[PDB]
Amino acid sequence: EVVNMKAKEIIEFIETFAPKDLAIEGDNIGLQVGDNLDKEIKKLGIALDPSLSVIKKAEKEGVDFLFTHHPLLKDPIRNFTGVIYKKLKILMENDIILYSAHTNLDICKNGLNDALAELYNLENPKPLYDNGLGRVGIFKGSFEEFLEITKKYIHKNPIVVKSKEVDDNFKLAVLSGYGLSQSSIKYVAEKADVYLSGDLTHHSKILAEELGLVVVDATHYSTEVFGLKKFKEFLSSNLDLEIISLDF
Amino acid sequence: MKAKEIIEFIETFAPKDLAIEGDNIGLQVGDNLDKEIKKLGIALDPSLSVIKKAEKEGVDFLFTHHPLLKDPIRNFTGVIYKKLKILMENDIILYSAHTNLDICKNGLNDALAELYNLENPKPLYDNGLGRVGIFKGSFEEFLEITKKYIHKNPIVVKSKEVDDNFKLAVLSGYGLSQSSIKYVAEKADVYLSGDLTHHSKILAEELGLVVVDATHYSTEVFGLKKFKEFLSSNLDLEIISLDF
Amino acid sequence: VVNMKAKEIIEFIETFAPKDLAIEGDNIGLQVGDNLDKEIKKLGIALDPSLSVIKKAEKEGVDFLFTHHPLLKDPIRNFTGVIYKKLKILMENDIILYSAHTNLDICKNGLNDALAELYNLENPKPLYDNGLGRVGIFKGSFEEFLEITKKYIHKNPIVVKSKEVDDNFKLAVLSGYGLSQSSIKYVAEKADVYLSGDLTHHSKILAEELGLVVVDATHYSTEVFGLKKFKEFLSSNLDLEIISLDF
Amino acid sequence: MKAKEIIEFIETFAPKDLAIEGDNIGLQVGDNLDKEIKKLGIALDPSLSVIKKAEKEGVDFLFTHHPLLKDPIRNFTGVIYKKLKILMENDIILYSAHTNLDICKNGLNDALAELYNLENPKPLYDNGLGRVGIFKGSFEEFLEITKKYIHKNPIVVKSKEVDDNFKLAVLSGYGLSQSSIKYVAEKADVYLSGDLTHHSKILAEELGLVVVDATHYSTEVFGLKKFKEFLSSNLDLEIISLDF
Amino acid sequence: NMKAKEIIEFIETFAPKDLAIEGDNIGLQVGDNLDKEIKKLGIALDPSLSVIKKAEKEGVDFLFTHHPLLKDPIRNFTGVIYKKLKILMENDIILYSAHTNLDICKNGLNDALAELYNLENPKPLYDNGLGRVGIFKGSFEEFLEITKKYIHKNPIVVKSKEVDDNFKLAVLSGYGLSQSSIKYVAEKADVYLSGDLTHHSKILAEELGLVVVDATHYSTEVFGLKKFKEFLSSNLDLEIISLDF
Amino acid sequence: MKAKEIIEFIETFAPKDLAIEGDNIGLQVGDNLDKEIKKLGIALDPSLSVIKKAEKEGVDFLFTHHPLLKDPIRNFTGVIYKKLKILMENDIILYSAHTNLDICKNGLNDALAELYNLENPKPLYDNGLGRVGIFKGSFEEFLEITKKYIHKNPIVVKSKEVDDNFKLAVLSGYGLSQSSIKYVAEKADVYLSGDLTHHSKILAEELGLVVVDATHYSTEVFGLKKFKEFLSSNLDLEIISLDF
Ligand SMILES: [Fe+2]
Ligand SMILES: [Fe+2]
Ligand SMILES: [Fe+2]
Ligand SMILES: [Fe+2]
Ligand SMILES: [Fe+2]
Ligand SMILES: [Fe+2]
Repeated sequence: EVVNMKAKEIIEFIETFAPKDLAIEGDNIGLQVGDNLDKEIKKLGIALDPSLSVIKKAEKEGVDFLFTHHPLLKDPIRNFTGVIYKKLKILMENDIILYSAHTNLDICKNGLNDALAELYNLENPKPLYDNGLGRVGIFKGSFEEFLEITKKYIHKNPIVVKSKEVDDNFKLAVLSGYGLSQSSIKYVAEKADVYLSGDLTHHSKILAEELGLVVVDATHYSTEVFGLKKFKEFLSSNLDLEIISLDF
Repeated sequence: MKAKEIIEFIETFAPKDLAIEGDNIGLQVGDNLDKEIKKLGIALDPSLSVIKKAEKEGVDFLFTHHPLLKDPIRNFTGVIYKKLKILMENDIILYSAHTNLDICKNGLNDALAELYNLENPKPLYDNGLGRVGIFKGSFEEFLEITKKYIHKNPIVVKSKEVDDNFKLAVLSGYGLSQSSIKYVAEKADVYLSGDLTHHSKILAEELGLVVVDATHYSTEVFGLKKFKEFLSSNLDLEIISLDF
Repeated sequence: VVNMKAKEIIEFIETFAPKDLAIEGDNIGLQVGDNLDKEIKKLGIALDPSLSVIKKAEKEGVDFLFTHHPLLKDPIRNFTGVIYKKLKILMENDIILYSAHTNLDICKNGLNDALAELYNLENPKPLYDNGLGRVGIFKGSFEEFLEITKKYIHKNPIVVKSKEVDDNFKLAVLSGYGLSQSSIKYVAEKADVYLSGDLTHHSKILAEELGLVVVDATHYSTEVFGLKKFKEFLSSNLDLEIISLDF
Repeated sequence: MKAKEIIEFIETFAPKDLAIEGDNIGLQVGDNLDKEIKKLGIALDPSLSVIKKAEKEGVDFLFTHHPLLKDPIRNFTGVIYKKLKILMENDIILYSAHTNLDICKNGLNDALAELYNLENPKPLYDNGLGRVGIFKGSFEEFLEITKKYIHKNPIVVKSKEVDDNFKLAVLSGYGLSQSSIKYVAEKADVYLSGDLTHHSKILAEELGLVVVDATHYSTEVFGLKKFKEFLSSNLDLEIISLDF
Repeated sequence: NMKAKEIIEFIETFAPKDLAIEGDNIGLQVGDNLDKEIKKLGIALDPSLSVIKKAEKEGVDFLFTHHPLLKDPIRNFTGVIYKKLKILMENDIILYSAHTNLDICKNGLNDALAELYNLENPKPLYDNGLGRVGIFKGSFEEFLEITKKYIHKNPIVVKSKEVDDNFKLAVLSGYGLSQSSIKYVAEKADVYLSGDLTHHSKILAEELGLVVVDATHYSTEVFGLKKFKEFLSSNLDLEIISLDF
Repeated sequence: MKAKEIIEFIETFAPKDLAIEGDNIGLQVGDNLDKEIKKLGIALDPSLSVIKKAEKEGVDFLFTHHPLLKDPIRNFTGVIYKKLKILMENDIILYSAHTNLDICKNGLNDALAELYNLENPKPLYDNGLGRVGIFKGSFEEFLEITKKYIHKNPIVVKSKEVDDNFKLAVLSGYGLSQSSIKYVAEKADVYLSGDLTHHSKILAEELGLVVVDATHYSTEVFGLKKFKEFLSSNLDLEIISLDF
């Protein structure tokens, strides 16, 4: 039986899986665009980004509730022109609800970071940061086995900054999305031998090389979508509601 | 005519660089400025009911004196959702001239200064806000003009007696903050503006500045009506007012 | 009827309205004064430490001047004009000036409680986290609420009738200036009717959009109501001549 | 020649007041600038491996494009300790020209502009960073030049089709921040720079700005080689490159 | 008799208020009516309590001080500041200050020092106009002797290096010996004459080889303030006394 | 002994979490802490001449009371260059216990308190800085103690007469800021500290607080000598003093 749900029921279910208070300070989570949460929902769409093409695709596929991992806006605005105008207009004239679980989806049990920790079967995993982001533990295997898993399940040509030789049973840190800032490299260099994340840039590569931290950039997109598919299939398994993905 | 032409006409009258630092002037809501405009609506406030009225009257371009938002947001729920939904669904352009319309020649403050026929008028503040000059008449005559053209029942804080030919300061809108009262007490005998509150009243009494609160609304709408008729004289376009 | 030392008056007042109830940054306590052993024959109560109030205190032989509002919110480092004239009257007459501001707003039976008890609010709770204001159910009609306002607070209150109000509605009260834009947004989530003072245009417009009915009974009157209660509380307990200056 | 003479030559080419606000340009590590210099080393980064190589090759004056530290410190441990110790015990001078070398005439951004032979080039930002102008040719010809001279396999974010004689913006190093994307989208059809990340890619696609990431390293090293060759041509001094 | 506002325009002609550095609390400290007639003007370095007590005792009407009454703003009046204001207000004594505008102006406190040492072709030491620097045409010992004879009998000398004749001398009246000041002046001079030396600044001067002479905050200012006092006495028909010097 | 063992011993005496907020305590300069230590040097200040003397005397672990840098830097030239070059090329560890050594039991302030035999001593400030208590004797006896054990000719600001059995506050180093004078005036009759300047002197006189400046150096070196003898008594290690 596939059935219609009210928006508020979907939201309460998502927030049971990924409570809002797990979100780190200042993260723009929750209702992005919407008014009435009693709205009946026929079709739930899941996306990584609330991009313009995702929102156009939501309109085309008759999506009533659009879930995105990333918030619509990180920085507040007071004028509505260009792209943000095009996006809000499509959402508002179609009364499409836009809702986000961001770092709360990263941090929660079986969330985006746990999905990575489980894929690599990390021994005794711990949160990588104090705020609960990322996971770290021992990878029980060779660097090459880790690489093959990375290539088979996450991304084919990952960038490897092979700063040093890596022995079997090494400490592996994972962080879905963008974990490769300079300050993150410095912090993680103390906690792990290998750091798997996304969005490598030049100064961070150089730093990783100086510190002997092996960094694997399997992209921002892929390291999050892996967990986001698990999330989608979790929702499909529990809600009798048509659910589609839009940018994955 | 097209929206960008209405906008260039307004910005010729009241240039954007006249706005004080940080004022959210210009385009509030809109994308295509080549859009043809049949009906222009003028409002003091971009309130929910004003926006509902614009939609109802087939307004294509909504001009307001106050910006839609002072403080930036990153979620769209409740009232702002309702306002944006009406504007966006109908492609109604929302555009504002705020302090640039206060400050410019023949703008809202010049309108008050001209109503009272101020002798040798000067900007009240360095940034160009407000006007001050001599009111060539008695206090009571100043009051009669106020009641006849701006507001029938102004609040008068009669901190001292006012002799004929006094210095009168005007500031359309909200000019009655505590720091304004202190500043204007040095420059004028009588201060005509809006939105008086308790502490500013006490302060004016202490300083001996006579303050006349003819309301925020009326002291702006007077000049805003002049602006509307100016637009009507120059633009071949249906132009209506929505909250005045 | 007898004379008291200033510090005895201060201790009685701070027993009623403890300083630690004051919100962050509030300039409460001693405003102007040195020696607190000074004997006090006449205590004067005022809402504002205005220039005319201070002149009246001098004229009536007030030794201890209590005001609800602090003399200064913003600190200064030059003493001219009005503040010069005021300090000179206080110092030349050695008049002690002391204030209870938000600690008097927040304390039990203080300015906000006075309003809550006046409207007989059912199960009142603090309106804001810092303890400012009160909110609860008004057991009656909107009309009965307005009459109480007109009978006890202010004759012609401004009413922003943003929506219809049914009997037994949620009423929020806040003595003084509670009508800022951010207050309207916050209180709109908590009550049907908001009674406070000092309404200005943008707040009025905002209240209308949110459906919050706003009643402006003025800054002065919504505080003086409780300030009269305070004055009577002092008179019942202190053997001392006590007058009011701006009410 | 003395270190101060090398410094004066570089600063004549790329004056320090051209550096943007807060940029840590000039002398990074050094004391005596009267010291005579036998071997000058040029590097993009003052990395630990670059500094070690400098010692091994007997470099006494080490020039880098990037400053040693952006953020100030007050403790000396770990990597920064190893770097300072090698520089200090060997009295190797470390000197940087950063954004002043990006902005100056024939500096890193001009070199890109000249490579693409931009028609009527202007600075991309007000502060002088980047260049923008017309590429007199097809997008494919533009790609071919990029592949031959800068990076064999650039990432192309093909947000839209690009017509011949399009507007090309170049910015050596990292010019692909989100605010940079939004800004450059109004000035150019194609944005050539380095260090593309996910949110910026998405933004570029939404805006129709075609972005070509030829890497941070390669888009700087191209001009840094021209700078090296200019030094070699004018200074009677051994000059080597260390990380390129 | 002359009015208070006339004394103020006279002082401000000598030392214009726009010369004061950003944020300096110069001008009218305590007072209302400036049409007030003034019989007796008192000059002081500090508006201290005892200076203000002395002002009342001597019938001073206009109290001029180099230092402002308050640097940091207040919003309560108790203890010492209550006592100072009470004396000024019940006696209607006007309190007025010229602070850095008096340090910086032509023939002001820093120029007074520069002239004492006959500095060859002097320039302002800081961009904002504070201090003076130039060549002292003589030996270090001759410089010390002038210091001992005219400013302070026994200055603290931090002798960080030997000093050759015809050296560069920087002077700054009052407190010029902060750590950031030592670093700055070390680039500009061989010898630094000022007041209020403390331990970290002393160490820093030794490291940089900057010779520092602390002839005290008080003396390096009172020297010029006496010249200022005689300047007023020569031009104003008015009884003028000094209170803490 | 290894460097880390010396550090663990010092931190047992003066725990790092006792330091006031932001105080730059701990490792200033050093990399390898398993290093065995040949000679420990103690200094008040990590000055240039102190560090030179350490090199000359073969000190490999240099302890100072004052941190090397309070304000972080990002360029390394002049004096700081000369200092780091010596520490780094000789691999000399530089470590500081600053306010944690001021506050800890038998630390610098306790040493003063015990010297004057303060009756029933308390911390002067909430954060644990300084000590205050009753001096069981005359002002003159206090002065005689000050002259014999701390500094001959201390500067005395004799703001009022001092009766026997007065309250004495002590603070090793710089305790004579204006806000400290105001604070201590409420708590003691006499304030013993260092680094007096003019405005503080005037302020003390206004408040009637008697202030004795026995100098920054000496009021700390007294306790620092006790600390040195404590280390010498407990560690099988050569220990010398460098600036005292
Ligand atoms: Fe992400
Ligand atoms: Fe307005
Ligand atoms: Fe109030
Ligand atoms: Fe770069
Ligand atoms: Fe001074
Ligand atoms: Fe110290």
